[PDB]
Amino acid sequence: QIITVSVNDLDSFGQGVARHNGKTLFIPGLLPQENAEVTVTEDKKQYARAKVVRRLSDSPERETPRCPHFGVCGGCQQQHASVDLQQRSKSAALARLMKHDVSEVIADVPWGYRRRARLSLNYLPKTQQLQMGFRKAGSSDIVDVKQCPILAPQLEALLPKVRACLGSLQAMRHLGHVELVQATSGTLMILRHTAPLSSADREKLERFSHSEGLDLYLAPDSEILETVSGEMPWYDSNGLRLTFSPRDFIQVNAGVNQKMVARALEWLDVQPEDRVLDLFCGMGNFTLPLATQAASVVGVEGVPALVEKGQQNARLNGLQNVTFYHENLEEDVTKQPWAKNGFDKVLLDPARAGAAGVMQQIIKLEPIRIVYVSCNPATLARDSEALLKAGYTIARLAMLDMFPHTGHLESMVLFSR
Ligand code: SF4
Ligand SMILES: [Cl-]
Ligand code: NI
Ligand code: NI
Repeated sequence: QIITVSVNDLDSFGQGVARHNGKTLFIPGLLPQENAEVTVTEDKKQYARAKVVRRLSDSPERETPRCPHFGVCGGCQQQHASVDLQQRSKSAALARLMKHDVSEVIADVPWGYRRRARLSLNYLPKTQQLQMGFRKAGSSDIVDVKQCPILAPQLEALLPKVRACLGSLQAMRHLGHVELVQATSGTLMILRHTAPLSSADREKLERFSHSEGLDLYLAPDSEILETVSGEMPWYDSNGLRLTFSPRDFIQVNAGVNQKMVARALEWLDVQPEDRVLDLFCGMGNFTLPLATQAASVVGVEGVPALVEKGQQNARLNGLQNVTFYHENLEEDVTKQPWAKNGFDKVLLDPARAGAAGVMQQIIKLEPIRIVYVSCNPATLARDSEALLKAGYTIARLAMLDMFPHTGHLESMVLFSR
């Protein structure tokens, strides 16, 4: 009960890392080189946890959190760390894993950067209140969100007005969640609800969205999406106009995404005669901009709805030299007819698990350059080993600061011969 410690390190996840009596201590709210009186409620084998009771000193990289919900909301972990410190700590971890220096950090605005949010809704029958916000750290309980400085300003401004509108509904107790999305075309609101809405409630929602200039969609279940108002949304990115369905996945950080795509294109050094392969291509985030430079592009993706949107967006942007295939990237696809003309360049952006079975497949293809975008540096590091064994070197490595103030650690690597 009560001991004095010094924090050595700031981990990926935003807790300070210290040692006491030779055991690792994880302390939330404490930064590298700060000292503190602390208490452990949680003592285990390989490590222990503790809370700050009194912080004795301050790092020069310490900032004042901009959000009043920070420390309680599960959404942010590191608002107390300056952006330089966040970037330095993540870059250091990445460099250590890859055994290679970080060439650059790709970043944009540290605040106001999220172009979509899903707000959970929960009804409290004992007090007849509606909660609207995000999950708490290590709990399913909702923090009522009144401000969210990471959210795009158009969306942040809507928070109290959405709250008062939903709080006015008869159907308040039967609401699931509400998604707010900002796109070049307009602002979108999607309300997921659990039973039929009355006409008085539909009218409130209609008048509200109509007053605020929002496109409104209602989702009575997991498949149905009714357009109350709006035309097909779209956003502009990297020289293209890209339509999307309000359910479909679009990137959270628009600015960092556009910079990532632009950089990946510079790294691939795409030539007019190049044939390019884009694995895990989604609806063509990288694929469509690659087609503006290359002789031809193939995208491969496992969701058919994304393959069809990629095709639609190619046509809309006058891209005749790109083909999208639906494939299962867990199986062997060097077999396929689209492989045989071969590839000069390959880009892949998989999920957390990585592309393990895929690395040998890429190697068989013998591209002169490969760009790999990862959200899990551990799997990136394992997959890199296979490319290094087959004669590729690390030409460039970047830390992508896609989710400021969180524990995410995204990265991008250029391999070449
Ligand atoms: S900025 Fe938003 S996500 Fe981050 S702690 Fe505040 S409410 Fe949660
Ligand atoms: Cl939905
Ligand atoms: Ni939803
Ligand atoms: Ni090097």
